[PDB]
Amino acid sequence: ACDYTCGSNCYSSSDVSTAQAAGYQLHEDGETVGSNSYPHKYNNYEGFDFSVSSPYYEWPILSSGDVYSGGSPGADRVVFNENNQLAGVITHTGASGNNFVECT
Ligand SMILES: Nc1nc2c(ncn2[C@@H]2O[C@H](CO)[C@@H](O)[C@@H]2OP(=O)(O)O)c(=O)[nH]1
Ligand code: NA
Ligand code: NA
Repeated sequence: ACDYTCGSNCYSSSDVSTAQAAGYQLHEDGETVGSNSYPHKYNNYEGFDFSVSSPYYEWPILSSGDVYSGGSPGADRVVFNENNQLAGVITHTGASGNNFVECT
């Protein structure tokens, strides 16, 4: 039962909660991991209608169930704000160029 579906990936919100929590922790600390330095600001160039207030930050969500720990970010991301609220779940899967679509 998919709370969020990114392409073929099935995410529950515990799955989300867990990804989120780690990214949020590193955001707060002023540190990043990976060659892409996650977490980092998500601009919302795509213009998604998130309810949550900005600034937004993106952190990879792993199809593997595993919390991102520095390798490939994959195509999926968790977006959260400074108050640590979940903004949405987006993915490169299904989007053209280097844009993102929302996970459903
Ligand atoms: N598609 C997309 N990429 C973003 C967004 N915010 C930040 N980024 C991207 O994240 C990377 C690290 O900041 C950059 O390649 C890229 O931004 P740029 O196009 O602005 O350079 C956004 O809202 N959408
Ligand atoms: Na730093
Ligand atoms: Na392409």
